[PDB]
Amino acid sequence: GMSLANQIDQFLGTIMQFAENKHEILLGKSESDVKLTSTQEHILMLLAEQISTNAKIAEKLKISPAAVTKALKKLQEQELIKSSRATNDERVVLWSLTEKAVPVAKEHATHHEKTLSTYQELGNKFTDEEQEVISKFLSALTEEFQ
Amino acid sequence: SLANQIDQFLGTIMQFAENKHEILLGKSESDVKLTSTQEHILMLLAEQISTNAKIAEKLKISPAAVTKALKKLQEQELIKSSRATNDERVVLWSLTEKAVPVAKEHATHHEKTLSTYQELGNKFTDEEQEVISKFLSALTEEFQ
DNA sequence: TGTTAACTAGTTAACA
DNA sequence: TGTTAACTAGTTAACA
Ligand SMILES: [Zn+2]
Ligand SMILES: [Zn+2]
Repeated sequence: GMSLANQIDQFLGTIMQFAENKHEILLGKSESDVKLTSTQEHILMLLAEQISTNAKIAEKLKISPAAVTKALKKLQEQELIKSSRATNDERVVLWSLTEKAVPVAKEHATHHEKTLSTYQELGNKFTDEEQEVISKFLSALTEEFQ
Repeated sequence: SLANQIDQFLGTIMQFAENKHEILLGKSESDVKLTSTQEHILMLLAEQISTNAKIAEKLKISPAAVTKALKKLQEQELIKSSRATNDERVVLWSLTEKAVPVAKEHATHHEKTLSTYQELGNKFTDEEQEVISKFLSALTEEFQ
């Protein structure tokens, strides 16, 4: 049962489980003590980079604006982000981090890198020629999900 | 580079996934619409008469998720109860007739999705096929 | 074991 | 655009 097709399926199935019911894949658990949802972390990492609106965050994360609304209303209660109002001739509602939020931001940021580093640890382990064969595979499959 | 592509791959999936727990290419063709998880159950019962706690072991979900799914399935009259010959307390679920097509279908969708998986693997040569298939293996270790 | 209830993190739709 | 309300398919925990 070592078939290639079955080898793929079993590895899609394997990742579904590992992810549990979250929507992102990282290695190890969060440095902060079981603080927020991954999606709530990731949003804070985005806000550190650049402050934004509901619809922007929705697109970055490929989730609905209702989902973003709820995430933000939570992040707010944890006094982790502030709104801006539409007060001035601005009319835009902009959400930025709070002092309390930058530590966790860096926590999540780095946590994404470690995971990448590991992939990178897994990466160079093949020969350069072997690598570009992978890259052509990934690309073929990813297209099957489009 | 490369890792970025992996990641990107993983992330492409999380999206194709949504709330579903497995991954199938193309829309379900079932004459009746159920959650994939509901369909997969009917496929399961077609192999072996089974209890809640086993369906829950096979789907890796919780028994509460199973109770719910099973009540909805029962709501459309696709399954039926029966007790174990060993212990009469023990409740075993099996397909009604109206269910055999559907279970067939959801088996077919796994198949037609494996077919699609094969079409793609074949476009690489066996030289390239086992270098990749031991890449998958090398990756599944971070996940165990 | 498996049912409930209370909860979660997302969905669609309607609507200022 | 983005909040809210009604929904959904899972979760954990208590306990019938
Ligand atoms: Zn993230
Ligand atoms: Zn299935």
